[PDB]
Amino acid sequence: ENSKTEQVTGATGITQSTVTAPLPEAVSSLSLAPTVNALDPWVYLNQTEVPGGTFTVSSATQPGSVLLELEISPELNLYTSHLFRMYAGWSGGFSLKLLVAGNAFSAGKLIAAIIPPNIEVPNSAYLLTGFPHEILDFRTADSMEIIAPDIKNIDYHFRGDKLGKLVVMVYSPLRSTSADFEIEIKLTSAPLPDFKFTMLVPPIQNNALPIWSIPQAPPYSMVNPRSPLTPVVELYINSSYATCNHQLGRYTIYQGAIGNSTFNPSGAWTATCTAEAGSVTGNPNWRYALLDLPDNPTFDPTLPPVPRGFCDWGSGVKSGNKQHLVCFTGKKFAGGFQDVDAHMWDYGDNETVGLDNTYQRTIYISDPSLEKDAQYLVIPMGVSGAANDDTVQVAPNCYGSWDYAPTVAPPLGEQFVWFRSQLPASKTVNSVPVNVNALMSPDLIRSAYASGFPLGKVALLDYVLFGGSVVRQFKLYPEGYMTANTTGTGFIIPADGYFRFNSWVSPSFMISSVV
Amino acid sequence: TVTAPLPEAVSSLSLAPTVNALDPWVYLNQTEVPGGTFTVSSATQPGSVLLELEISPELNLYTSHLFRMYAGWSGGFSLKLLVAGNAFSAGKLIAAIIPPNIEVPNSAYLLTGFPHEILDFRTADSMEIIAPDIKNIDYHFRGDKLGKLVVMVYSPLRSFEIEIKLTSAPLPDFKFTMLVPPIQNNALPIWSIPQAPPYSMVNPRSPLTPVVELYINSSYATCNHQLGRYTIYQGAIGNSTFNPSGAWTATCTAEAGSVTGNPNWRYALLDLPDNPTFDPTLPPVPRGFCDWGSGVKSGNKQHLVCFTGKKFAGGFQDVDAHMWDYGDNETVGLDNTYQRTIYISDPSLEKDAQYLVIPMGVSGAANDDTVQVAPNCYGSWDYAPTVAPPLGEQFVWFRSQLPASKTVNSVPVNVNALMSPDLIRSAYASGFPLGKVALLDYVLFGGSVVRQFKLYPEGYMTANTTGSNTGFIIPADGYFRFNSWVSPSFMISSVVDLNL
Amino acid sequence: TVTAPLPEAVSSLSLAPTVNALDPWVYLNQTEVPGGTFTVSSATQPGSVLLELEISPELNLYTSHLFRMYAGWSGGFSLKLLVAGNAFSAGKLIAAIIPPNIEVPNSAYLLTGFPHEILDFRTADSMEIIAPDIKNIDYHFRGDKLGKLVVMVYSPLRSTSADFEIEIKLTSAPLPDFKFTMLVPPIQNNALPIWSIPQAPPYSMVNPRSPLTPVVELYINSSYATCNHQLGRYTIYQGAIGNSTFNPSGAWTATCTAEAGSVTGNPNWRYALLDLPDNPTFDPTLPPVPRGFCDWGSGVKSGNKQHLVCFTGKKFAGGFQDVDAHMWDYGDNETVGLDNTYQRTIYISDPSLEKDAQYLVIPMGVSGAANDDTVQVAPNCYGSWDYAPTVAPPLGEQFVWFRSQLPASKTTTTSGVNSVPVNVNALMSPDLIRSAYASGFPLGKVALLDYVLFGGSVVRQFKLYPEGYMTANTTGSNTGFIIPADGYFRFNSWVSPSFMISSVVDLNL
Amino acid sequence: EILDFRTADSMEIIAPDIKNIDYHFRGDKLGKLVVMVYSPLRSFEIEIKLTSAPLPDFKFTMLVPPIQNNALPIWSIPQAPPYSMVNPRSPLTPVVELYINSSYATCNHQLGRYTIYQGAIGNSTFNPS
Repeated sequence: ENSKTEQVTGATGITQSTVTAPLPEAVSSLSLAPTVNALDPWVYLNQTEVPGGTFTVSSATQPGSVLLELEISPELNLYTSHLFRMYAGWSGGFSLKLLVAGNAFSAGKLIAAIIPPNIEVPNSAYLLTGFPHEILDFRTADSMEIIAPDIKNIDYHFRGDKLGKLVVMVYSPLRSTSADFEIEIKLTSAPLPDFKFTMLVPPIQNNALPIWSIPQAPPYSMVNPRSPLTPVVELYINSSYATCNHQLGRYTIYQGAIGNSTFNPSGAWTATCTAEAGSVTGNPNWRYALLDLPDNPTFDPTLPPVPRGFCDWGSGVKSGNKQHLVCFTGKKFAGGFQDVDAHMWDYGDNETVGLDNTYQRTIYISDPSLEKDAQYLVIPMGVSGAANDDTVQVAPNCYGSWDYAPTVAPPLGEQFVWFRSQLPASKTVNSVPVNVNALMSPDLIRSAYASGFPLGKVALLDYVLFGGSVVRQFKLYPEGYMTANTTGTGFIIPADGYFRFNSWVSPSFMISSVV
Repeated sequence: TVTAPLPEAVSSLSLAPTVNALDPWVYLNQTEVPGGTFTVSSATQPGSVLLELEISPELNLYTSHLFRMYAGWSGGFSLKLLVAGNAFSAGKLIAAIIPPNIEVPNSAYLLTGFPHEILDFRTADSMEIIAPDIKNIDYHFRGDKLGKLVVMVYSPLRSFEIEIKLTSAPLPDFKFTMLVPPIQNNALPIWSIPQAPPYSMVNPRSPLTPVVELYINSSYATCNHQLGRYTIYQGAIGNSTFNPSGAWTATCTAEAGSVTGNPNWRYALLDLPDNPTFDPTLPPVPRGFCDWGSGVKSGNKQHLVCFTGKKFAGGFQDVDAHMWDYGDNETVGLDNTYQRTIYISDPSLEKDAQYLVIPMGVSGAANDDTVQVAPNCYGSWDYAPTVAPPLGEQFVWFRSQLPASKTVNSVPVNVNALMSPDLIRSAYASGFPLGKVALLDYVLFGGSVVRQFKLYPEGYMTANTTGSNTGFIIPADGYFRFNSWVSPSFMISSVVDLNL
Repeated sequence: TVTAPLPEAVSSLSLAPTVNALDPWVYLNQTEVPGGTFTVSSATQPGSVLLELEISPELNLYTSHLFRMYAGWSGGFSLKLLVAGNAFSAGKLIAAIIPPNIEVPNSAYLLTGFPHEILDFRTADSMEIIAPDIKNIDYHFRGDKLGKLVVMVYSPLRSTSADFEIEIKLTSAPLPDFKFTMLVPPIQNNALPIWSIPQAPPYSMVNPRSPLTPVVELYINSSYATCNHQLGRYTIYQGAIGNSTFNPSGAWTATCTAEAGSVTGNPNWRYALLDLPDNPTFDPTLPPVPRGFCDWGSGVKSGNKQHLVCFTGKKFAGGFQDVDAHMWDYGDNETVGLDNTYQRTIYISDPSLEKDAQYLVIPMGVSGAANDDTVQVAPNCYGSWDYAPTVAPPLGEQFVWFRSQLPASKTTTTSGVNSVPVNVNALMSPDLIRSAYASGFPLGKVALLDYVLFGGSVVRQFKLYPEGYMTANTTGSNTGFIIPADGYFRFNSWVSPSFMISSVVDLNL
Repeated sequence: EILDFRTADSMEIIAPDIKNIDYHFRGDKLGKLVVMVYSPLRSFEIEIKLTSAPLPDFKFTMLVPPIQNNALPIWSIPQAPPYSMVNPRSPLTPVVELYINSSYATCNHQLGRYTIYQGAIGNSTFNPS
C-alpha cells in the first residue's frame, strides 16, 4: 500500500494515485490443485474495463444508492474471462483501479468497500464503514488501486461458488457551482500475480462470453412474432405504453421463449377449433368454439390454455358491439379445409371477466352455420370496427396457474423500443389498417443464447444507421425487453440500421445518448 | 473421553484473510442454548427426535451476539445437558453428533453407531458432551451445511413431564474471521416484548371494540378465521391486514336480483380494489373485510348487520343499519362462504349503484358460537388454513364485546381473534428461531399471578389446561414478557385449571 | 495532524473482576461514529452546537454493538474528521472536551475555557482528535456521568462566489487502552448503532386521527408550521403522550352523561360531560378527555359556521338505541377556557338529551364551513395535565404527515345532518415507531430515513425525531405536496438534530 | 451456578465484591446475588438457606465508635408474655388470648397499627391508656 501526489498542469490543485489493500489477501497454497496453470505474464500487466464498471455521479445521486456492485471473479478482466472457459477452476485476487474524473472546484466523497461472500450489501454509506473500505475525495481523486482479495474457505474455486464483492457508493454528496457537473467513475481490472487457473478442460461452458458478437441483420430482416406475414418496417417508441402484457414475442436469456411464445411464430400462427353447442346471448351469429390443444390434451391447469403461438391481439373489455378480431376460417375435410373465407372472431363471451378479454381456450366466431363438434381452421389476419393500435397493443388478460409471461415495465425515465409492422386491411367481413408491435423478435435473442449474458447485467447496444452518421443506444435486458432513454403519440426509428454490442451495464445504468 | 467421543480438529485458518480472537471470558462461561429446551415423558413416541441443533455460533448467547459483526466462524462447543428428573424417572436419553450430509435415523439403536453420550433421567449432575465443528473447509460462511446434535430417548420412561435444557460455551479453538457491520437477517436469541397490555391491542375481527379479556374455551377445537391471521415468516396470511380499522369498511355494487325465496334480500357484489380482473388465485373478498360467522342455511333466523348507504359526490347518502349476509342462504358454495356475493335486506337498491358496507353487529338468533365459526373458504386462492391446538392445549383468544344497536335491532355478542397484529409487530422486528415456539409469561397483579402461553410461528397462542370450561376469562391488563424458546411439543409447567 | 486537547489517562483496570479484550481488528478500522454527522451552512449561526457526543462505547459501530453484552468499560477514542469541503469556503469550528460533571456552555466565549481545538474549513479534513475517557474511578459502570465532545460554530461559514454547504462526518476507533469489564446478557439499555425497520408501507399503518380511513398519502404543507395535536403523539422516551394511545381505533368511541341546560341563545345545543373511565375521581393532573378521543379543530367561536359530526344514541341494557348523526363541539361557543378547548364539557345539537342519560359518541365528520385547515389545528391544551407539547419543525424544514381522506356522510331528510369531505393529517403513526422502542435512539440523535418508491428509483429522505415527527428538507412553498403511501422506510443513519438533509423536496414540482 | 433441588450437598458460589472504587463506604451501590427457579417444580415446600464467610482478601478500613442506624442481624425479644402486653383497642382490659379467625380476611383498624419504619401509622399511639 502507498499514495503519490501529482500537481495538475496549471498548478490549481492536485491529483492523487493511491494503492490500498483494505483486507489482507490470503494466498492459497494450491496443495489440492491437480495442476497449477500459469497465465501469460502480459495478462497481469493489462488493465481492461470491467463489465458494468462505469457509473456517473450527478449532484442528484443519494449517498444511499449503490453505484457499482461487482463480484471478485475471472469475469472482471477480459482475458481472464476468455481464458477461464478453458479451465475447471481458479484462485486469486484482482487489482481493481477506480478511475475518477474529479476536479479541485467540486466537493464530495466516494466510499469503496470489500464485502465478504454470503453477506448482504447495505443501502447506506454509514453501514459501509463497518466493512474494509476506502474513502476518496472528488477534489483530488484520480486513480485508486484496490488490491481486492479472493475471499474463500476452499483451496480454489469451481463454478457456481458465492464470491466476495466490491461495492462503490457516494459517501458525501457531489457539489459544484455548475448544475451540469458530473463525476464520471470507471473501474478497470487485472489479475493479481498470485492468480492461477487449475485444470485444462474443453472450452464449452454455460458461463457467458465477455464480448457478444451480434449478426448485423437489420430489424426488417427479423420476424414480427405478433404479425408473422408482415415485415418489421420501423423500430418504434410511445411514452404511453408504460407496460407490456403480451404472451407472444416474449423471450428471456435464461428460459428461452416464455408465456405462449415460440421460435417459429410463422408456423404457429395457424390454429384449429372444435365448434361448441350454443352462442353468445343476444348475438345468435356468435357461435362458440374451443381452440384445440395438442400440447394440452387433458387440459392441465399448469400447461397453457391456448395453442402455442396463437394470436394475443386485444379488443378491449366488453366491446364486441364496437370491434372484433378477423380471421380466415374453413371447415375440416380430407387433406385440408373447405370454403375458407374471412370471419369475425373473439376471446370469451363478451360479458364475463373470466372469459371476455382473457387469453383462454373459448372463442366465438360470427358465422351462423358452425356444425356442432366439427373442426374449423383459424388463421387470425386483422381487426374490425373501432379497433386501433392501442386496442391491439393491450393483450387479453392472463389467468390461473399456467406459466404465463409476466407484465413488464421500463425503469423510470426509460421507454420500450418496439419492433413495429403495418398490417393491411382486407375488404368485401371488412378489416381496418392497424400497426402491430412486438416487445422483441426471436431473431435478435437467438444470437444472445449463443453468447449468454453475465448474471445481473444488461446489454448496452449501439444501433447503427447510415454506417454511423446516426447511432442510437438501447439497453437490451435479459428479461427480454429492449429500452431507450428519452426526453419529452409515437416516435419512429428506421429499421435498416444494425445492432452492435457496446458493453455490459447494470439495470440501474443511465444511457448517455438520449432519444 | 466419554465427554469427547469425537475430537475437535483445530483449523489452521490459513485461508482466513483476518482471524478474530474472542474475549477470553466467553470460553469460560456457559449460557443457555437459545431454543435448547424440550420436555420428555412416557407419552413421548418411540424413535422421535426430541432436539435437533446445528453446531453453530447460535448455540451460545455471547457467540450469537458476536457473530452478527462477523462474516464467518470456525470451532466447536462444549454443551451441558441439565435434566429436571427425580428418583422415579426410570429411563435413558442418547445425545449423538451427526456429520454433515448424513441422514438422522429414527432409532436409538442406530444412534449408538454415531459418536454419542448416554444419560439417565435420574442424574442430578449435568452431562458434558463436546459438540465438535465437523467441516472439510477452513472456516464457515452463513448458509453452509452443518453437523448436528440429535437428542433422542434411548430407554423409554416406563415407571410427570421432564424438562431438559442445554447450556453451552465455545471450545478454546473457536474463532471469528472477518469484521462486518452488525446487521443480519436471522432471529435475535432474546425477544424484547413492548410492555403493552392486551387491552391496548386492536381486535382484528372487531376493530372498533377494545380487547377486554383474554379468553379460553375447551369446545373451540379449531380456528378457521381469515382475519386475525399473522405468521412470523409469511406475514398476514389469510384475508388479514396490519391496519384492521382502515380495511374494515368496504363498497359493494348492487345487482338487479334478489334471493330466490325473498324479494327484500337484494344481491350485491363486493368491490375488489386489490383484484380488479377478479383472478381466482387472488382473494374473492376485499382485504380485511369482516369474516363473522352467520350459520349454514340460517337466513330466516339470523343475519349480519352493517351501516350502509349510497355512494354520492365525495360521501354517502342515508347511512343507517341493515341486515346482510354472504351468498344466497341455500347453495353450499355461496351460503356461509367467504366469497364476493352478498345480499342486503333493503329492497331499494338501484342496479349498478354503489353502497358503503361497514359491518357493525349481528341480529336475530346469532350467538358467540355462530360468530366464532367463520364462513368456509373455497377456490384456488391463498386462504389461511384451519388450525387446531396440540393435544392437551387450548387456544388463548383476544376477546372484545360488540354492543347492541336498536331502533334493524342487533344483539350484544363477543368477538374472538386468534392473534392481534399489535403483539406480533415486535416479533417481526426480532424474528423467531427456525422450528421454535416462544414461551411467554403473561404477568398479572404485579407478578402475584403469572400465566404461561406458547406463541407459535403459525400465528396463535396456546395454554396448557386441566378440566373443561365453555368460557374461562383472563384479565386483559397484564403484560407479556418473553420467557424462552421452546420446542413445539414442549409441555408448559403452569396449568390453567379451567374447573375453578 | 493528531490533537489531544486534554491528555488520556490510562487506567490499570486493577479493580475489574475480569478485563475483556476486544478483537485486535476493532482498534484498526475506523467506522463512522453512529450519530457523528452534521452540516454547516452560511445560515448556521455562530455559537450553535452542531454536535454533542458522550465519550462512551457508543462512539464506534463495533464497540456500541459489543457494549450490549458488557456491564462496564474504560478508555478513550481516536476520532477522525471527514470534511466534504470546497475551494471557496472560509470559517472555523471549535471542538471542546467537557469533563463529566460540568454543564455545556451556550456560547463560543465560555466554550474556549475548556480543553479545545479550533478547526478551519481549509485544513480540518482528516484531522485526528483524541476523545479522552475522563474519570476518577477504575472503570465506568452503566448510568455514570460521562465527558462530552462538543462541536460548535466558531467563525460562521462564508463563501467567495457560490453558496456551498459542508457535510462533516466523524469516524472513530477505540484507543489501544480501551477495554470492557463484565459479561452480561445482550439486553442492556444502550441503543443499537443500527436500527432495522420492518418494510411495512404507510398505507398498511393506522391513522391515529382518523382510525376508520386508510392512509392514502404522505403529505407536506408549508403553512402547517406547528403541531398542537393530542392524538398521534408518540415518543421513543415516553411511548404515547398527551391522550394518545397504541390502539387508536378502540379508543375512538366515547360516552357522555348528558348535562342539565343548553348553550346561551342556542337552546338546541345541549351540554354533556364526557365520561372518564381512566379519571373517575376527576383529578386535574390526569387527562380531562377520554384517551384516544377526537382532537379535530372546528374553529374559534365558530358554531354558527361549522361543527364536528358524530353518531350518537342513548345507552340501554341492549347497548345503544336509535343511533344516528348529530353536530357537536367542545365547551361553549363563547368562553375562551371552554370553547376550542380539549376538555370534558361538550355540547350536542340534539334537543332530546335527557338529564343524567348516557350517550354514545362516535366522531366521523365535520360540517358547514369546516375544511382541512380548521381540522389541522387541534382544540387548546388547558390546565396541569401531561398534554403533548406544541411542536415545530426546525427553520428550513417541514413536517411530513400521514394523510387519509374522510368521506362525506349525506342525508336527504330536511334539517338532517350533513358532512363536508375533508382530509385528516396525523403527525406520526404508532405502527412506524413500533420497532424504535426495541432498538432505542442514541442520546440526542435523529434518524435519517430513506423512503423508497418505484423499486429504488426515487428515494425521499426524512428525519424522524425521537419526539415523534418526520421532517423533510424542502424548496419553494406549497399547500398540497403529495408523496405516495406505497413506498417503505429504510434506516439510513443517525444524524445530529441540526443536520441538513441533502436530498431536497422540490415542493412546487 | 445451577443447582438441583434433590442435591443433599451445599453449593459453594463465590460472591465477589464488584467495585470501581478502592473500598466501600455505607450507602454505595452494590452487586447482588439473585436466586431464581431455573427449572420449575413439576412433580411439599422446599426451604432454602444460605451460609457465608468472607473471602481471605476481605478488609475493614477505619475504626469508628460501634453505633449504627442499620438493623441488628439478631433480635433479642424481652421474655414478656402476651397477657402482660396492653391491648391498644381496649387498654383497661388485659390481653387474655392470642386469637385466630378464618373469616377475618382484613384489618381496617386505625388503632393498634405500628409499622417498623414509620412508627404508629393510623390514629395509633404508644400509650393507649
